[PDB]
Amino acid sequence: PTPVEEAQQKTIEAITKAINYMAKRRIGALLTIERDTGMGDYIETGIPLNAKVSSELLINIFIPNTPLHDGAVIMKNNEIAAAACYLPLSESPFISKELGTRHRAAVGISEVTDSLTIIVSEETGGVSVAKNGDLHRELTEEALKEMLEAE
Amino acid sequence: PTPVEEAQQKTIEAITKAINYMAKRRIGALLTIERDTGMGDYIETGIPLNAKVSSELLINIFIPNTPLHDGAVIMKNNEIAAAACYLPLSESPFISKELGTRHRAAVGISEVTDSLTIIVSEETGGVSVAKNGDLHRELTEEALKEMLEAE
Ligand SMILES: C[C@H](O)c1ccc([N+](=O)[O-])cc1
Ligand SMILES: [Mg+2]
Repeated sequence: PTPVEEAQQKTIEAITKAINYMAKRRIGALLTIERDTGMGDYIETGIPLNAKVSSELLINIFIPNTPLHDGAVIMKNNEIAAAACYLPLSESPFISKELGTRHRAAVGISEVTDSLTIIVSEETGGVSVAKNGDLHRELTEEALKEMLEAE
Repeated sequence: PTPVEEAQQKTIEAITKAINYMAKRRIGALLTIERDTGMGDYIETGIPLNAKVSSELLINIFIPNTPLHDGAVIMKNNEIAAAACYLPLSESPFISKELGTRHRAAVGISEVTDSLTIIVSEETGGVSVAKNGDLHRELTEEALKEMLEAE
């Protein structure tokens, strides 16, 4: 296991712990992981953090009615690059009509990048992932873990 | 002004905007600024961030009942080094008796370092600063600004 691989495992553990905490409490969240398509244009719309990842910071960011909670967190590798970021809204007809702006923003960025976006619904606590224009809903903890390890 | 001078003033504005936000809402806070005495031993007790300063991130860290709100933020080299850090509690018999652990921790670190620590009381929203073993209480925004500019 190289340092790079161990660091990736720590980041996935941090992300999965934060998502699970937020799902249980119905804390809405929108977390985009940059991949090979650069997302600088969207990172620059938010508040710069350039912070080391932790489950604790991810949770603190999304607490309702706080300065950082509204908009997307964008991660670059093992860092939280910015919070409260703008993402474009998808007009796909395959987004469940009951879903709100977080899910439409997630699918939107997924249509113009190869990023992976995780959404927690503030209505149900359900966890979904947007990738390549598709939204995959109602994920188990195990399924989320898988998708991140494969990414 | 020089890039170093403009960066210092931005940081002072970010700090004062956050302190004022938390004073109004009586959100307890503990923010230590490292000076010439290195504080690595204390930084290592918290959650690593190495994040850029913003008023928004400072506010989000100290939201009550969150992972990061318990303990001190330590700033170093114009970044937020870590949150939820341990600081030593003063045994000084000359701290106002109505004050609790946040203020004793601020005075305590100020007895063994040249650091400047800002405290917001969760009981009153009063703002105070610890330096050289003394606590300066009931500060206005202008008074805090002057201390930060003097530092
Ligand atoms: C930022 C500054 O220290 C300060 C801001 C606001 C208050 N107050 O509402 O009383 C006190 C002190
Ligand atoms: Mg299903």
